[PDB]
Amino acid sequence: LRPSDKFFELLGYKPHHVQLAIHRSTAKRRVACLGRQSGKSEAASVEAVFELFARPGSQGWIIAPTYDQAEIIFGRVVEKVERLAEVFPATEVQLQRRRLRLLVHHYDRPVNAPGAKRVATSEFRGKSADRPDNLAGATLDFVILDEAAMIPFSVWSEAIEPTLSVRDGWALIISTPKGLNWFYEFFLMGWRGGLKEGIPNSGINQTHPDFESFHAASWDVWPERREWYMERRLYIPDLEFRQEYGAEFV
Repeated sequence: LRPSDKFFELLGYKPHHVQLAIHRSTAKRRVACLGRQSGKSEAASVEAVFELFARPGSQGWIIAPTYDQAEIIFGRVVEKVERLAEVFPATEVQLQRRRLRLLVHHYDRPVNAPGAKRVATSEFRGKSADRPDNLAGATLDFVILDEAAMIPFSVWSEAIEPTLSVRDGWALIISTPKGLNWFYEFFLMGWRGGLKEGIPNSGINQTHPDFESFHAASWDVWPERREWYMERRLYIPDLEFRQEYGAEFV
């Protein structure tokens, strides 16, 4: 199952075309190469909230290059989780902000009723690629990689991938591109939108069935902001413009 329109209305969430494309995908590896202001954080956070409530017991991580970057999405998951638990009487939220750890306990009846027994607990943690030591494994049903192109591949291949494969969990791998590194390879394994400027080997690339890839420049999400973006090229180095806004692999 995936999050529905009904679930989006519970969240007060109105996704755009790109976000929606991501939510409708069932690929176990989703790779999103998007420009700034694409809505990446929200769509990621919405995915985490769903798992926690719809798959009681599920365990997931969000990891970013730094604890400060991870705190963004984690914070949005907290708001949504705590608010949403109001319409799920048989849940109770527990938070440890300092450890970036969020617990959703599920009960065999409404929490405010006598005799309430704790059946399952869902867990969500924030993690940092620059704190490898705190990446002691856990059995993950899901994981979000934020600014993935700036996370060393080793963190994926050694600390994340293997645990996912255990419970056959999914990964949402998001970034603005940072040249032709591992993130670009992964993007290409899922790219089915044919030839496109900014994406080398597109249109002749192979794809893996478990991979689905999404692409959007900032001005694709915000067309009315295109001119502004373009006029920033006057004081933004060209390569920074092509990547952060144009979402180009360079």
